[PDB]
Amino acid sequence: TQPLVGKQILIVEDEQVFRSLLDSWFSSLGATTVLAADGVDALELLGGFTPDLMICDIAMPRMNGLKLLEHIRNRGDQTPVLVISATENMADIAKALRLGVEDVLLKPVKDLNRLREMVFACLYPSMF
Amino acid sequence: TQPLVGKQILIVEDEQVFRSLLDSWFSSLGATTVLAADGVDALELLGGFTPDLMICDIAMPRMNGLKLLEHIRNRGDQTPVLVISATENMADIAKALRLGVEDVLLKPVKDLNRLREMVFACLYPSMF
Ligand code: BEF
Ligand code: BEF
Ligand SMILES: [Mg+2]
Ligand SMILES: [Mg+2]
Repeated sequence: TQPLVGKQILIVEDEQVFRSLLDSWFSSLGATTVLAADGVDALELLGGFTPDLMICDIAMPRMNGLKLLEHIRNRGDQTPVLVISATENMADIAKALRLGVEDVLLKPVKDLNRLREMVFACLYPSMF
Repeated sequence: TQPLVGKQILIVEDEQVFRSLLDSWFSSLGATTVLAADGVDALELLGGFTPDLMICDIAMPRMNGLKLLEHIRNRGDQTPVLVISATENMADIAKALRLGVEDVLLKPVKDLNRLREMVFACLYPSMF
């Protein structure tokens, strides 16, 4: 019952309650998690490690997730990214898809069984 | 009511429930938190960033906190460290104090007001 053993997930999210929920879910599935409350902090961290997947919020205090994405994509980083956001802004969702994220999911998350499918697909893809 | 604004705290702890509690406490005090479920993961992360304080567990699955400490101290890292552990092993507590940790606190944590004092003292010391 641990399909994600051996996979490392970076979670970037400013609301501590949701940070805890994602940690609990992905840890229970066997992944080792790294959590960053802040986009600037996540940017610096990515300089020294290579997560298998990053789960990323959009609205965050100091630097939002779209700017985070641009910085790491501009430097050649092709880490798979799943965005989980409350945004309804279609331009901001399009910006993330242009930056090569696998999908953008809307908060609150309700089909946890679906989230599971998509995260596994992100970690063990069949095509590019 | 945010005495830790501007300070970054790394939390290394394998139990997700306690990981969440520390995140909630330190975030509410204004610190930005980075959480690692795993000691090997924390070691790699420290190669690319410089937290103001690390809060560290001892018993963790793959690599315990004492080995983590030795590795980063052996490489010249003098990040302040606070150990929060359930260990009753006096030799293991002594090992951490020999590796230069500021203190070793026993789980479960009950004087949250005291934890606050000691973390601030670690971040804003008066002497060496
Ligand atoms: F703050 Be996020 F965009 F949900
Ligand atoms: F697992 Be720890 F030493 F509390
Ligand atoms: Mg947010
Ligand atoms: Mg432990």
